[PDB]
Amino acid sequence: SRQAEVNIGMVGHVDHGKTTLTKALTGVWTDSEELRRGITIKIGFADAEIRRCPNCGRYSTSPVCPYCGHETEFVRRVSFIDAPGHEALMTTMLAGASLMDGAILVIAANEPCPRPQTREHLMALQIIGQKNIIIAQNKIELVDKEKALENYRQIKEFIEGTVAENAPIIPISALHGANIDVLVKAIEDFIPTPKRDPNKPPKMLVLRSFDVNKPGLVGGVLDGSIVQGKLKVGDEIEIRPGVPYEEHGRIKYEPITTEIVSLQAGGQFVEEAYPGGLVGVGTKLDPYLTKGDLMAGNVVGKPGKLPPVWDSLRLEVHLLERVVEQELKVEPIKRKEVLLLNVGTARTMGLVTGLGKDEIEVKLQIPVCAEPGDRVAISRQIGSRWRLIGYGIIKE
Ligand SMILES: Nc1nc2c(ncn2[C@@H]2O[C@H](COP(=O)(O)OP(=O)(O)O)[C@@H](O)[C@H]2O)c(=O)[nH]1
Ligand SMILES: [Mg+2]
Ligand SMILES: [Zn+2]
Repeated sequence: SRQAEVNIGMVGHVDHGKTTLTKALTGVWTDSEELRRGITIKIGFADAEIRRCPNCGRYSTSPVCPYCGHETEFVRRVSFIDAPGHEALMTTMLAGASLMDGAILVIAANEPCPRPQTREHLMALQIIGQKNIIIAQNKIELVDKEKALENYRQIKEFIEGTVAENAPIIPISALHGANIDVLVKAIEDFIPTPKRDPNKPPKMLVLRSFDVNKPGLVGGVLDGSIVQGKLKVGDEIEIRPGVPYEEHGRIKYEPITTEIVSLQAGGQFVEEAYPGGLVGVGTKLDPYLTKGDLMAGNVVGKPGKLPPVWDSLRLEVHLLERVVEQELKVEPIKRKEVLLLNVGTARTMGLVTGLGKDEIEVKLQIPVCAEPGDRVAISRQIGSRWRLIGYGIIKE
């Protein structure tokens, strides 16, 4: 198919223009769509078709060239991940780096550099090793030539030594759509579709689950991101942790098997789906089991080829600096503390039952399906709001 091939994360300090840039690239000026956004992770996908004008040779995301008017040729479909707040974004990168193939760091030319949030976003990208970065120097029309060049130097200084050191800095105006063609061109040159092994065991992280049968039948539907291999109609799949049940007054989870009846990607039904963008998986599952996002956070794969399920985790801990109302200093993790953990699209509270050298043991409220070595975002309830304090690496 012509489904999205890569997911591009939109990062940068609040108000610098991430959302406006996303809309400028996706062509959305109306409308909501936030009804397909994640619940465990407030993540949203917005596709755009990258095309090139045979005539003037400039890139754009319209079937009609904005510069000469001619019809453009299809090059590749991509998906942009844009989230509401700083926290949700940071958590998304640390919990699911496998969801991003590259990133566009938005930096507003009229703001003093660098800002706390921008610093934390780069830190997250540094931690997950995401180096396919493009920098968008936004709101360029709001500063004179001198300010503009000076801001550029600060950015170059700012990115030196980081995973963004080799990133191009592109002066643009997201709001007025200025110099956007250069940015689209950069997406093609700096965020190439990775060479994935379509033969690795399939793995999909479930974002949302529904019962699409109108009020007043088709099986349950799972919406998510394929991070490995591929899915095909007719495929038999296993879902973990699975369906919850009660045994001796306690909750347990039963992995469940089903079959793929349909696949929606890129805005249409297909026979095979791959990594990139959101994928809708129609199954033979009883809608009663997927209704109301009951399977959000679960992992999909082929029977006998899924990561293990954990009731508790031994985590190698790496606490964050954190510079973004005072309370910057992250206090050490104490036994008995209740933390909020995000791993992949799964989310669960955890009770610290043991402490070790740069390590904690945590009993989970809800089991999670993950592989040893996977990254887990750790949040602490500060007053009355969960705050990201670091991440852990699952150990055996
Ligand atoms: N003048 C100007 N304003 C812009 C530009 N891009 C975005 N904005 C505005 O600045 C504000 C913050 O933008 P928003 O897209 O919500 O960015 P976000 O907070 O990073 O996700 C909005 O009022 C936008 O209309 C630009 O190129 N020029
Ligand atoms: Mg925004
Ligand atoms: Zn053209």
